[PDB]
Amino acid sequence: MNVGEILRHYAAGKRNFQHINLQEIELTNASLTGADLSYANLHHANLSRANLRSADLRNANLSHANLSGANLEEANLEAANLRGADLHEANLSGADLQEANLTQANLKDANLSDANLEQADLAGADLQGAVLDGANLHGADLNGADLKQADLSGADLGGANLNNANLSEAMLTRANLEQADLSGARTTGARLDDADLRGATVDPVLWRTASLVGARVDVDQAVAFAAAHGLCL
Amino acid sequence: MNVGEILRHYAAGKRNFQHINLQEIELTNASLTGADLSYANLHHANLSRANLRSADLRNANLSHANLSGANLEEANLEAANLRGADLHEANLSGADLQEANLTQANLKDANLSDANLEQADLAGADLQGAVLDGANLHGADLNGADLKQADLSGADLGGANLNNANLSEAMLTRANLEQADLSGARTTGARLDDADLRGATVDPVLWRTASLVGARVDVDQAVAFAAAHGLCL
Repeated sequence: MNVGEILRHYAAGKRNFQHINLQEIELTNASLTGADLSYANLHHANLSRANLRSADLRNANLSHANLSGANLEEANLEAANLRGADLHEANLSGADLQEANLTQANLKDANLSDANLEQADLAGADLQGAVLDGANLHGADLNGADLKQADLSGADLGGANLNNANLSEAMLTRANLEQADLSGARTTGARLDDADLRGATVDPVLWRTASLVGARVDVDQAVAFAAAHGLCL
Repeated sequence: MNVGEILRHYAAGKRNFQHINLQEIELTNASLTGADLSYANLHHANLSRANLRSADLRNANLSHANLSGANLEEANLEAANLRGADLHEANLSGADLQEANLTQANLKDANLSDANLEQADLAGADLQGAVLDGANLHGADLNGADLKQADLSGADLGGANLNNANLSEAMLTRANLEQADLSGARTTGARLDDADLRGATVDPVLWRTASLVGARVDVDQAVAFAAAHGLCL
């Protein structure tokens, strides 16, 4: 297909686009709200600044597509392939991303407020400055992602893999870290106040770095907090 | 006896003054060293700046005596009664004070270096500025004592009673605090580095105030340290 016809079909009211092959199309600024694109081929497409609010995209191939600044509020992205896509400043508020492939996508300054990321693969993605406030990250793979100054206050990180992630200056207030793997993560300036750390695997350096006021912790973890401040046993 | 006869007997070489009643005497500056005054009644005596080095004072009644500036180096004070005495700026280094009564005495700027204070009652005394370096305070009673800026480094405080004591800015480095009771004590600016706290009864506010680098602690104490900084259990 080509750009003219897809702009023109939607304006006539066609919303069922699923399985269509739109590979590398130039769809910038296109207002696509409510379209059913699930299982489409959007590889390397330019959706930059597109309006995809409430779309059905699940299992689409968006790998390396330019979504920067697109409107994805409440869209259905479950099990999509976004690997390497450009989502910076995109609006994913409330979207469904569970089990999606986000590896190495650029999420800088995007908005994932209350989105569903359960079991997604975020490894190596750039989330710098993002707002995930209250999102569902249970069981996601955040190996080496950049979360500097990301807003996770209140999110569910239970069982996520944060090994080697960058949490510097990140807002974690009231988040759930239960059963997380924090080995290797930079916690410089991180705010863990009131978070739930119980069961997590953390490096001792976390204790000297993140503000823990009100954090919930294990006995074995509480011991290591003190030992991290010099107390001998 | 009177002042003339006790000074004159001493110059003749008589050292046996024990059980004699010298009450309220003016002995200022008098060199009495090595004298046996044990079981004397020295109540309200003026002994200020007298030279008593290696004297035998044990079981004397010195309560409310003016000992200011006296030289007690290696004197035997065992079980003496010093209640309310003025000892300020005295040198007690190496004396034997075990089981003596020092309650409500003024020890300001004294030197107790390496003295034996085991079981003594120091309650309510003003130890502001005193030097207890390496002393044996095991089992002593420091109830409500004022220890501001006193030097306790290396002392044995195991099982002593520090309840309601003022430890503000006091040096405790490497002291033995095993089983001691610090409840109610001001630990502001206190330096507890390398001390052994195991078994001690402490307030959570002790953990927030006193420098604890390297101190030895219980399993249960490490937790109570952590919780003192906000970690919830």
